[PDB]
This record gives sequence, structure tokens and C-alpha cells, in this order.
Amino acid sequence: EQVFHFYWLDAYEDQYNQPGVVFLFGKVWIESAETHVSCCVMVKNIERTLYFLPREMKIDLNTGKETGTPISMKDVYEEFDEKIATKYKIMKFKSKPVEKNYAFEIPDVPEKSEYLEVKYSAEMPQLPQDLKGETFSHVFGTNTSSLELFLMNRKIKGPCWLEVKSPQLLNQPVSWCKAEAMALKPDLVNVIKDVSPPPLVVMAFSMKTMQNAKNHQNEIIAMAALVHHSFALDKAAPKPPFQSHFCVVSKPKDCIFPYAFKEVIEKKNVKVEVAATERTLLGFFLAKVHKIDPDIIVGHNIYGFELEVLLQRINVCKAPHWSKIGRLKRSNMPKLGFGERNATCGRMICDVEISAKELIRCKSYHLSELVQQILKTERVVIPMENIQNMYSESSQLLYLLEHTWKDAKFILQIMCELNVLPLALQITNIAGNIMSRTLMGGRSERNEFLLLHAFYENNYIVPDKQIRKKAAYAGGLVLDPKVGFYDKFILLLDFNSLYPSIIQEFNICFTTVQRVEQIPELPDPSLEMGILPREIRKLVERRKQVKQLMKQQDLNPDLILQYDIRQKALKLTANSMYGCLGFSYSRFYAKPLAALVTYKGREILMHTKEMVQKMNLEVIYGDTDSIMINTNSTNLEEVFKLGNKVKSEVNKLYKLLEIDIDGVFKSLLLLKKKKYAALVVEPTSDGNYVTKQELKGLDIVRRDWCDLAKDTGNFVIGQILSDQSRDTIVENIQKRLIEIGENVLNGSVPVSQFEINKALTKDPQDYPDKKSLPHVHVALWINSQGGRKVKAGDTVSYVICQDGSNLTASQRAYAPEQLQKQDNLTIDTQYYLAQQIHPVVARICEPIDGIDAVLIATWLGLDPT
DNA sequence: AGGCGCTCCAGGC
Ligand SMILES: Nc1ccn([C@H]2C[C@H](O)[C@@H](COP(=O)(O)OP(=O)(O)OP(=O)(O)O)O2)c(=O)n1
Ligand SMILES: [K+]
Ligand SMILES: [Mg+2]
Ligand SMILES: [Zn+2]
Ligand SMILES: [Zn+2]
Ligand SMILES: [Zn+2]
Repeated sequence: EQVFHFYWLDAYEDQYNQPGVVFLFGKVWIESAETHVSCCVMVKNIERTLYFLPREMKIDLNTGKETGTPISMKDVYEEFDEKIATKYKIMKFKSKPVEKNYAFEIPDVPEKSEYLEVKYSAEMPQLPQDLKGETFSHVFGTNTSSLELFLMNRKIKGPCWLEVKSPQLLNQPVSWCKAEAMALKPDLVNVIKDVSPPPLVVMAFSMKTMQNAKNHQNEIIAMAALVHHSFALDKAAPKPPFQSHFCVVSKPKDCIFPYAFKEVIEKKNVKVEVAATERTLLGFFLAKVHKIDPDIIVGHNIYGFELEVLLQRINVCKAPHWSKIGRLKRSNMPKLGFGERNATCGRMICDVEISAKELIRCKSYHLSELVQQILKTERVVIPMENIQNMYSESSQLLYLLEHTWKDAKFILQIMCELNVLPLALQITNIAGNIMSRTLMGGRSERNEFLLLHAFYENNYIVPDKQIRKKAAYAGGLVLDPKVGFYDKFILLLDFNSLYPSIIQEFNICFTTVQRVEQIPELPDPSLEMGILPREIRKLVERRKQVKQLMKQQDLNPDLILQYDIRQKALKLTANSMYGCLGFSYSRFYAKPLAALVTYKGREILMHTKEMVQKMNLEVIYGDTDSIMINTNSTNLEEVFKLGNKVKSEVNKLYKLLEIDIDGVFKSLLLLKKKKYAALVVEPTSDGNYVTKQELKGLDIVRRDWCDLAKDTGNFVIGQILSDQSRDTIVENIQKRLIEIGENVLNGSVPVSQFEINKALTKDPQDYPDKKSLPHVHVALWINSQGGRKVKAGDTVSYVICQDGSNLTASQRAYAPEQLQKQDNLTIDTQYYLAQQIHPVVARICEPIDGIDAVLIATWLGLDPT
């Protein structure tokens, strides 16, 4: 024969222009060059695969009555061959009887049955989905895409090594890869698992734009990029994260570069290419992408801005070879990240903004905010305006260029810090989907792929693809809290992986629960574990392993964070598997199952509450799978004993479900359901312990209150949870608030602390009642005013100012720059004292005797009425 | 395009 090895990373199909064809992109080892290069493998002749369900008794389609003659596969075969194939224009086909299982939402389909599997060219006509015949009542798989068929049939689960038997040459190159090959049929491709993965080429970049003087245009004037040619995903990121890099700077049109600039560059020796026109800059960038040939391109806000601006400018400046930004040679450039994801076809796009949203929580996911929270460094901002003045002098243009470079580096460092790529790979090998899709975010597509593989594997027919809202069923139970402050130790117990465990513990599955608002019945405990509990179980085991690793002897603070993020990622994946059951647009939608899981959960929480109470214990709170207890004790060692005691008593009732000691608090300020503060006990040696403050749901943790209000609220909390007597505390609180009130009025407070942040659920243009929505109003300004544009999902920062226009506070929202720059605008001190600080402190002091709302108003110098 | 539970604010009636 003849065979070659290929490590695939990305896949792509064009069902309209090239049905039955799948393009694979990956790596190949080239011995003569001792390096891996890119390769494109075009897989052809992927055939549609349909399953015809035979009727019990034959039917006549002209009368619509049975005939008395039963059915046999020969009957079905003949009908397809004689009437169906001929009527629908299917020249060739192959078929065979098979036995498949079914367990989904189409009524009148038996659990197990024999089917006539038919296969034919994807180039031939697609049969109607609701097609029926004389011998068959239903047909499955009429609309399955080639990519799905390929991945499922070949059992490909994320990036891996493949052997391609009998490769063919192509008359003409179809990609921008170094190597190419073609497979005439899918069965020539096989997964192999005994070859270590190859390292990848990773490219991180950033760009700068500039609004042009006259015409309205965002011109790209600088780009920076860092590259690593051997970035391994099965180990710690390389240090340093890049081996090379390059920069390119261009002039708008009317401007002229500072002189000696060239020399200044040769002098300081920076790998900077000074382009004369934007078109040149773009042509150069694309040439660099083609030559470097990255498997992964990383940026910040790529999908929302950068990528669209790049393609548009490439089109406007008529830059040469736009398709080099991807790995597939194309001609027509698509626009609007669909058209985008396609534009980079073959190259995975990692957007740290998107990845950060999935892995951690921030007040905003803008680059400065991320560099601060994750890299713990400050990032300078260069406003589009100041840009122009920079071209005037050499050092300025040079500074701007170094700045762009710094952003490319920040982006890359954030990617490594969050360990984004290894995580995305792990999730892709688990779900068996496509890595570039994993990186775009979303839990549903992954869960669908995970289930598709599992059901194909177990020989099941799967549903065909089909073509915040109000709750549609009951969820978790939240206990009514016993609001107040607590001095004695509090015990918090929480069940491990509750829902995933409930699914296993009661064997809930598409295959074991009868259904069709009514809660189904638990299946007979004799039945064998179903696909769902097994798959769910595997996600829980993986999570336990990672938690075991964290438990280990003295580890790095950086690594510990990575393990914690990963552990939560696996938690979210298992919970998303439960959630998709209740996702109306899910391919495996099964609401009764979702409702049964939540039902058992509330039941279990109620029983655990009543049980702790029978032990004569005080249950002051509980959320879905937790129980909070006031031990009233001051003896830590005793509390822990009591904890393990209740734990043991509870776990005694279940086969798999296990409750644990989530934590112990030294002091607790419980305000309302899902809202509390506390000093958390952290044992050291000899029953000794340190203590750490922890907030849950308070206004202090939200993004939509200013720092001034939030820092002040945190001060109060720190004082309340304190050792100090109630008296000393109340005094300190007053002492501090009176002070804050003065500082706000005398103008001692940094303008940044007045900023309020809110994310837009929709694009600012899609709001009818706009004007009175401060964040939507500042976004409409920002947008219509300059370069970048805010869209659904972005958070907007703003401040309330004195306009001198007597409109409501909500109608006097302005951008920070807009305030600092404009003179008629000034901070509305009254608004901040009464609508920000007062509301926050009042809710926090609500249960504290001695403080009161009226009082808090007088400290702030507000008229109590 | 994982689920549902529980505040908070602007404003008009
Ligand atoms: N993002 C989330 C968080 C929680 N839950 C549901 C399912 C969980 O099983 C249950 C309990 O919430 P937990 O925070 O306690 O999550 P788990 O108990 O499952 O994991 P852990 O072992 O960390 O407690 O609430 C969910 O569906 N989605
Ligand atoms: K009070
Ligand atoms: Mg839990
Ligand atoms: Zn081999
Ligand atoms: Zn709403
Ligand atoms: Zn919990």
C-alpha cells in the first residue's frame, strides 16, 4: 500500500459548493527539515447515511389502509430501490439491514429495531426529513452533515494523530499549507493513539487604528506579533512564551514619518518594518502570516473587533492575498464570527477576552482590566486622539510601536497564565468536537458532541439536527435565612457534585426514564446504568483527580490557580450536561429529565435540613445543596467533630451521593438569601488557624456599583465581622462614613472610583427606551463618536455628572474621558452620596443594632427625608 | 444558544 501520518487540529466543510468533502488541517513531520510543517488533507466521498424504519404491516399510499402483508427488509429494500430512489433521482446507492437502538423524542419508534441502512453520494439529492413509505414509517439521518458523519464514523475525538492510507496528489493546490494530500474515501483515515503530540506554532498579535482626518475611516497604522514555533500543549507554557516577533508601522496618508526615523530604527535596532501605505502594511502582515504559518492566532477582542476591521481594511485597501489569513485558498471574501471563523479557516483563533469570560470573573474583560487582575501590572492607555501628535516626533511613533508590542506580549502572557490552550485541548478531546469551536466559547455544542459520540458508540440512532428567558420548570430550593450577625462558629456542609450524583444515584437517562409539566418516575433499580450517568460519571472522576493533585504537598501559587480553574471547568461541564437537558433548542432536549433531577435535589435538601434539626441543631440557611448550622460553640475542635458527625450521618443514606464540610466561619453577617459575608477559618497547626474574609452576593462584589460605594461597604463589613465590641465598631463606622462624605465633597476622591460598569445584553442600537439607560447611552456615544464600537456582551464604564440640564440622574450619564475633558461636566456628588454609598451601607447595616438608614444619611450630610 | 432562584434600580400608574 502506502501511508502517511497526520496530526489534525482543524476541520472545515462547504456543504453547498463541495458536498461530501471535508478539509482537515494539521501537522506533518518532514525528516529532511527536522521540523513539523502544516498539511491539508482533503477527505472525499463522505456518504449520506440514512436509516429506514420498517412498518409492522404494509400500507397502500393511495388509499391509506393496511394490506395484511407484513414487512421484511427485502420489502423495504425493494421499495427504496423501485419507488424512492427512482422518484427522487438517486442513481446509485448501497444498503444493508442493521439493528439500532433508540431512546429519544419521536413517538412510534421502538427501543430496539431493525433498520435498512442506506448510503449514497452527498452529491445526490437530499430526501425529505418527514419522508414515509409503503414499507417504512420513518427515516433518520437525511440531513446529517459530512463533518458530523466523518467525526462520528471515524471516532475522532479532538486533535490526534491519523494515518491516511493510499494518499493522492492534487491537480492543483487547495491550501496555503506546506503539504497536501487527498483521501478518496473516509475509511482510508484512522485514529492512532501511540505517537506523542507535536508542538505547535503560536502567534500573538495586536494592532492600532486611527480615525482619519476627513473621511470616516479606521486606518490600521501599527501591528505587533510574537511567535513561538514549538509551543507544546501537553506541558507548561514555554519560558519565554515566544522566540521571535515583528512590528510594522504605516502613515495615515497626509502625515509624514518623523525624519531620521529609519535611522532611529537602525540605531536602536528594532525588527520594525516601516510601510509607506496601509495597503503595504496589510500586504506585509499577511505575507508574515503565510510564512510563519501559525496553527493558532491569539489576540484580544479578535472576534468582536480586530478581525472585522482587518478584513474590511484589507478589502478597502485592496490588499493582496486576503485568504492567506486562513489556510484555505479562496477568492470571495465573506463579511458580517461566522464569515470571520471561515476567513481564518484552518487556523484556530484564541481570543483571551472570550477565554477569560469562561474561566474567571472580572468587572470588565477589557485588556487593562485583565492585565491588572491576571498579570498584576499596569497597562498604559493611548487614546486615539493623542495618536496623531505622535507621528510628529520619532520617539512618539516609536513609543506607540513599543506599546502595541507590549499589548501583544500581555495577551500572550495572559493566555499562558490562564493555561487556555491546554484546557481547550483537554475539553476538545473529552467532548470530541472541533478545537476552534471550543475556543469560541459555549457549552451546548460540546455537550451535543459528547453525547453524539457516546450514542454512536453504543449503537443508537441519534436525533437529526433541527432547523435570558422565563424558567420552564422548578429548580433548586433556597432556605429562608435567619438574618443577623453571628459570634459563634458556623458550620457549612455542601454535597459534592449534587446534580451529577443525583443523575447517577437514581440512574436518570434518555434510556431509563419514561416520559413524553409532570415529574416522571424513577426507573426500576434493576435496570443497568444508562449512557448519561456513565458519561457524567467520567466528568466527575476527572474532576476528583484534579482535586487530588491540588491536595498535594507544597505547590506553586500560580499552578494551584491553574488546577483550581481546571477543576471548576470540569464542574461546569458536568453541570452543563444537566442543563442542556432543559435547553429547549438542544438536540437532546428532555425537560422531564431536567425536572426530575431538580425535584430529587429539593427533596434531598429538605431531608438533610430536617435531619440536622432532629439532631437538635440550628439550621440558619441553605442553598440548593448546602446546610448552614449555628453551632453556638466557641470550641473549634469540637465543631469539626460535630461536622464529621453530621457528614457521616447524612452520607449513610446514599449509595453515591456524599456531603462534606465546605467550611467553618468564625463570624457571619447573613443578610438575605444568597447574600452574606464571613471570616473563614483556615487551620494551621495545633488547632490554630488564620482567618480570611469571604463575600457572597453583596453589592460589594458587583460590577454595577462604583468603587467608592464598594470600598466603603467593604470597610463596614470588615468592622462588623471584627473582634471589637459592637460599640467600638458602630463608632468606627460613623467616623469613617462622615470622612467619606467630606472627601467626596471636597474633591479628594480619584475620579476612577466614581465609575459604574454595566454589560449590554443587546447592541446599543437595539434598545427602544434607550435615553434613560445610562450604559446604553454612553455606548451610543462611544460608538457614533470614534473608532472601536461597543456591542452586545461588552461592559460600559460611566459616571453621573452635573449637566446643568435638570434631567434625571439616569439621563446624565457620561464617559470618564468625556468628563475629564469637558468643563460643563462635573461629578454629581449628591447622586453618589445618596444613590451609591447610602444604599450599599444601609443594606449592610440593616441588621446591626445602632446603625440605621436615617442615621447613615446624616453622616453623609444628606437630608434624611 | 447549559438550567433556574433572588435581589436591585428607573419610572409610570
Ligand atoms: N453553574 C452551576 C452551579 C450549580 N448548579 C446546580 C448543579 C449543582 O450540582 C448544584 C449545587 O451547586 P454547587 O455549587 O454545590 O455545585 P456542585 O455541588 O455540583 O459541585 P461541588 O462538589 O463543588 O459542590 O447546583 C448548576 O446547575 N450550574
Ligand atoms: K440596623
Ligand atoms: Mg456541592
Ligand atoms: Zn503508522
Ligand atoms: Zn429584566
Ligand atoms: Zn453548594
